Amino acid sequence: MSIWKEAKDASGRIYYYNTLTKKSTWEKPKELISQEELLLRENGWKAAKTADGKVYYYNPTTRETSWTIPAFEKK
Repeated sequence: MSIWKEAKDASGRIYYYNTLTKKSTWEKPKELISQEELLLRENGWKAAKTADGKVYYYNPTTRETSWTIPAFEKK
């Protein structure tokens, strides 16, 4: 549902904070990495990165290119 969130530290450092248990972290937990991957599949999207660490998603069926996971409303 929504157990993790993205916040900025005192120096603007990006860290993922769990509000369900009020815990803090900096590395995306597998459950947070396994969901987006599961939405990708359903529509036919893939995730990859560039030489500059640029994360880009593309659809091998329509040859589409997006710089971020397309919004997937409640199916």
